[PDB]
Amino acid sequence: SMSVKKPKRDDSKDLALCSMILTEMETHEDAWPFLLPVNLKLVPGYKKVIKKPMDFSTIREKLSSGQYPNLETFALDVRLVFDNCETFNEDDSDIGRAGHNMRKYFEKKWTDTFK
Repeated sequence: SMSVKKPKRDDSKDLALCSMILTEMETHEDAWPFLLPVNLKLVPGYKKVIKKPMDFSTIREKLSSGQYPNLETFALDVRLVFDNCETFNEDDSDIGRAGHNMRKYFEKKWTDTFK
């Protein structure tokens, strides 16, 4: 509350450290369904169903231009990628599987870097 603060967590490396996690997600072999925005002209259903499209290249541009206010907002957009994937793709499909793999991959790196 006013003039009463928990001790200050060092957040000065968060930008850099999110950038690293993102490079690792970009270079994973199962990243291909998530590297670019889904083409809304060419994928029937996507535009109406997926209220908030997200992908790695949009996260990268947001990160590079100071549109993430803190590390939690960055994690929300990475998880939105995978939530979107699960909404639109059967679990037993190459894309369905890639999404589960990438989310496991992300969550581990997140815990090891920040928790």
